[PDB]
Amino acid sequence: QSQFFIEHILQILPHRYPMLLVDRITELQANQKIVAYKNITFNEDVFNGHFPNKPIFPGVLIVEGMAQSGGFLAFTSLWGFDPEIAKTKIVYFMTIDKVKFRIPVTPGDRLEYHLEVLKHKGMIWQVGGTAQVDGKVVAEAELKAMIAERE
Amino acid sequence: QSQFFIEHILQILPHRYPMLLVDRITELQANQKIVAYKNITFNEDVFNGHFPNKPIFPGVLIVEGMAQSGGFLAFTSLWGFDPEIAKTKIVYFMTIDKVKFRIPVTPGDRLEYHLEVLKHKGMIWQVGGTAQVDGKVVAEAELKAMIAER
Amino acid sequence: LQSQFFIEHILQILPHRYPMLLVDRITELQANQKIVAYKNITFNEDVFNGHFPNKPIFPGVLIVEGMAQSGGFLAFTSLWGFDPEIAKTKIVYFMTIDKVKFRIPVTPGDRLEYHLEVLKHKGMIWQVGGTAQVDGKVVAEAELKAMIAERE
Amino acid sequence: LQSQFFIEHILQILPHRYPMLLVDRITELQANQKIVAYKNITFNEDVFNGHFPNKPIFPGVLIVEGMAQSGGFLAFTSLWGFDPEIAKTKIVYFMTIDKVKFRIPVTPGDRLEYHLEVLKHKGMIWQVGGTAQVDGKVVAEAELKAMIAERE
Amino acid sequence: QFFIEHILQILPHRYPMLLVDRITELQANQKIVAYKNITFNEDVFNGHFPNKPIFPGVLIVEGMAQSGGFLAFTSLWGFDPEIAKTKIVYFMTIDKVKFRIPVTPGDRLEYHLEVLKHKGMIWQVGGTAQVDGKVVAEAELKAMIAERE
Amino acid sequence: QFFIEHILQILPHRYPMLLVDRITELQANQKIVAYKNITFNEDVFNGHFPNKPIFPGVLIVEGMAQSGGFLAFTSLWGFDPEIAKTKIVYFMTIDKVKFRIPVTPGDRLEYHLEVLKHKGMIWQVGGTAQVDGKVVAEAELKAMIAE
Ligand SMILES: O=c1c(O)c(-c2ccc(O)c(O)c2)oc2cc(O)cc(O)c12
Ligand SMILES: O=c1c(O)c(-c2ccc(O)c(O)c2)oc2cc(O)cc(O)c12
Ligand SMILES: [Cl-]
Ligand SMILES: [Cl-]
Ligand SMILES: [Cl-]
Ligand SMILES: [Cl-]
Ligand SMILES: [Cl-]
Ligand SMILES: [Cl-]
Repeated sequence: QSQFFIEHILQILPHRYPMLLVDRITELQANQKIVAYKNITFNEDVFNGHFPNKPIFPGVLIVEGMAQSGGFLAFTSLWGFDPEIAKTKIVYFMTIDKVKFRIPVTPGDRLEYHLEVLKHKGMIWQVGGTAQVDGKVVAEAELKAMIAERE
Repeated sequence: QSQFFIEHILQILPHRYPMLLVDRITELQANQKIVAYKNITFNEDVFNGHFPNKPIFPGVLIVEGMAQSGGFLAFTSLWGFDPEIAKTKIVYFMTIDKVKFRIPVTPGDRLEYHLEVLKHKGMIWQVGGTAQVDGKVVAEAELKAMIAER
Repeated sequence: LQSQFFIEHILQILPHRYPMLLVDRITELQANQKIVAYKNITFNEDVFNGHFPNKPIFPGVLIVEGMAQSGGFLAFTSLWGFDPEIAKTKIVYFMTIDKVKFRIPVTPGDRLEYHLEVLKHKGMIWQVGGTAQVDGKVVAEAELKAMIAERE
Repeated sequence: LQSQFFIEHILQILPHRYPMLLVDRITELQANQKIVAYKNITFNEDVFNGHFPNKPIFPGVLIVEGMAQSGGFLAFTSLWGFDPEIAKTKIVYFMTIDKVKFRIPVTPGDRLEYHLEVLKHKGMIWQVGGTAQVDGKVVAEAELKAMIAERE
Repeated sequence: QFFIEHILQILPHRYPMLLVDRITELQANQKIVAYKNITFNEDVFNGHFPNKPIFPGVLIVEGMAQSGGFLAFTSLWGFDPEIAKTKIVYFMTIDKVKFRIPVTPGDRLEYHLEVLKHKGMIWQVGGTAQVDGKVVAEAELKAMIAERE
Repeated sequence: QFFIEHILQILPHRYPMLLVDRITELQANQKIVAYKNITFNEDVFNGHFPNKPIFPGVLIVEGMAQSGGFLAFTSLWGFDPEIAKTKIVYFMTIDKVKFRIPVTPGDRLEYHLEVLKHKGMIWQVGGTAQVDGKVVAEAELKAMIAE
């Protein structure tokens, strides 16, 4: 498939509350690209601390959401849509590079992740791309993550 | 103003985390109507329990977000954008009627509140309308509130 | 089928969890007819952080929710008795809410008593109406229709 | 000096806030002698996520903490009456806890009643003792010595 | 030495009431040395207190209890997740509690408990909580180990 | 040393996004050594991951940025809570980050940051995060202080 909803995400990604930062996948090309998004609302606990009277979605959490998008792409490219294989996998950050934040992200924003596979070798996936709001680039990132069997 | 952001909503409504359920106001016509919305994301605490493995935005919180939008409309109709007067006012919701839920609301939805003034007599404000996702009606409700002093 | 049920039993019947399980105990239950339950109100609830600062008021919409959950417990047990194995495959959906009145604010230290009677029921669809009470006084009234559905 | 206090008044005297304000209402207060207060216990508390999964039990040490807070309220108001301005400059710090006994588990749906009495007081040092009760049954006992300290 | 993953398999306590992060020492029937890290990033500090974070004294005691229970359990049955699920460690009494120094974010809260006495399933433990070599609290505790249902 | 009370007077971050507990070394316009304790009793571990607590790599980086922020604030205006209270901090860039060892409950997460470059409100720092003398992460970042 090309479109996946929160139920599908919960079945593939190991991340849970308050660290599951992808809400919906709009397009997916195996081994190539993913487009997904997270809705940004005031009703998130991060906003209590970042910052009082000035809610700004943390830049590092944008990068995290981009990584989880790459991780969803990584897993399904490897095993397809298989929750039973998925439930015992974990995802580790290995590197982060060339990230630039251009526009602050705030409550009411639809934070759209666009990742493209730059290089992959087995469990090691290197993706790069942008986060977008209303068609504009708010962030750029390059990252490398590893899929690993939980032990 | 016509469009109000979270910064402005925080200065008018007393509601705070985890009970502020309006993120942005896109349309406002004094004494007539409001269009506002709240983004729905999995990263909300309510989804821990409603329900495990099946995230569905509570219907009662849709109604609550509709009430908050009605309240913002009422207050701004009376005083406009006035944070100082906002601190001295309470909007007490007295009744809720004719509410119907047609489509469930889930993480990834942009929950749009459409409310209009149905009746305004003195301190009493009667408002009603719909919640919409992607142009479709997901809920409807009528609500009555009283303006009072804090 | 007993008349009194405690949190451990409610937990095995209702699909609701923290922070949306708003019934603590069932005191009276009549299959297909009526239920009396309650939820204790304490300052130590996260909801009071934003409703409101320096003025804790239990949200009216959450009173309606608690009445629905009471109704749902009546619905499940009426249909299947105390059966955690069947209950576990189900969720509850709100269909309608009507005739709600908020008469008295609910605050920390209140014992929120839910009184619901069955107005109509057929299969999975249940219509209930009643009041929320604190120290024998009506704090709110509501009518609502809910449906029990497979979680698929 | 009143004998009944609600959450609004407790907030003005105690510095404790969420998730560590564990007294909801004061029912009796006699200066220098005693206090009867309570906290409602509900499933809708974060503490129950971890204590314990599938079996909600109110932590015994939190019962003690609530007894201490009731004791601290009694101590302060005995000396200054209901004085929010001065309360804001003072803090009750507990030095010792003794003879704690847990008799009955406290669960969601319980009204946890604190009964504290003054065993000894001289100036800022207050020694109190008593019980936590549910339905007139002693669920815990404790003795503690407190210190009315400067906040700065 | 036991790490968080081991602790989680023995104790039924979960967030926000698991208050032991690591066990550095354990001598069966004798003593335990364990610790909990204190960080500002804990929900307790929102209310205890605003503008002045202080780790609650009762939670220091809870951490000592949890340490004492871990000692008593592993003394009898060792590292056994299967049996752990069949047992309950409930605390009957606490006594001789003294708070000496306030515990704040940045502290490594170290629990030192010894077995004072035990007979059957009743275990009396006691000791101190320590930060950087100083006693911040002390307590005696009595537990009963029972069958879980 | 600067304690949490002092950290709160300078940094605008609050719970659950204040990820520095203590400042052990400060040298204006040069370097900072700080740390955060890692405990199981943090909300993030509920989702990262269930049954396997691992402190998020991105939050290691955030903790380093906040450490570098504290260095920036004080190098600019000294210990001045009055000025600090009007400001917030924006991430501008992140580069050359590598994670070596997972960070778990029980770890003392120590941040070492030196200034690479600064001009006005814009500060570029870089360094490492360490647990028990071992480098668990490297990073470079640029932040902006704003009214
Ligand atoms: O919706 C509102 C609301 O509920 C309350 C409120 C405040 C205190 C109470 O005790 C109470 O019952 C209600 O105040 C408001 C004030 C506004 O300026 C706008 C609102 O929309 C509300
Ligand atoms: O840990 C537990 C515990 O402390 C108590 C408890 C609490 C207060 C008391 O006064 C008491 O006698 C027992 O019950 C339990 C019941 C279980 O099924 C499992 C437990 O782990 C506990
Ligand atoms: Cl940021
Ligand atoms: Cl619903
Ligand atoms: Cl309300
Ligand atoms: Cl306990
Ligand atoms: Cl304390
Ligand atoms: Cl990571």
